Amino acid sequence: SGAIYVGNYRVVNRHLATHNDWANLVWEDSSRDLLVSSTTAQGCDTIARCDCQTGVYYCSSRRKHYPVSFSKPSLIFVEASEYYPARYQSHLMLAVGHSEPGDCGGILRCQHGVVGIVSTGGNGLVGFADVRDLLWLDEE
Ligand SMILES: CS(=O)(=O)Nc1ccc(CN)cc1
Ligand SMILES: CS(=O)(=O)Nc1ccc(CN)cc1
Ligand SMILES: [Zn+2]
Repeated sequence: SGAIYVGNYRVVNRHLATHNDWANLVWEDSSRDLLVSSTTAQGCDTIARCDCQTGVYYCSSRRKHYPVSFSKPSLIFVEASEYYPARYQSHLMLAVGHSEPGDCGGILRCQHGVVGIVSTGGNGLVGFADVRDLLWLDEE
């Protein structure tokens, strides 16, 4: 579990969005596994605006943050998980590291701020849904 709180937006994995998220929907994209809903309180996170490929992510299933190198966001085939069938996911970054289903929502961060959230796992990789292209998260 986990979210990004930027401005008056809450960014969550689409597959973990709640009814309240859907009832306050801003934007969602199944191919990216992302959903954004509106919030009443302003959030503490800053979105990275960069093309870093190194950062640190939180792994709930280890209670640890790990430094990783990761691929640039791409269209990637993802094997079946507990929450999606096998399918292509867009805007996905991969690193070598541990990720189970409940790790989804952990933040990946670089020197510029939040890069994305855990979205995929298995076979010794962790996949992160990028948010750095969503420039509108920083205004309105
Ligand atoms: C190929 S992909 O998975 O859609 N990722 C992607 C898409 C668009 C841009 C925007 N410059 C960058 C990366
Ligand atoms: C059958 S599967 O490989 O476990 N993948 C899967 C997981 C969850 C849903 C949603 N109920 C759909 C497909
Ligand atoms: Zn960066």
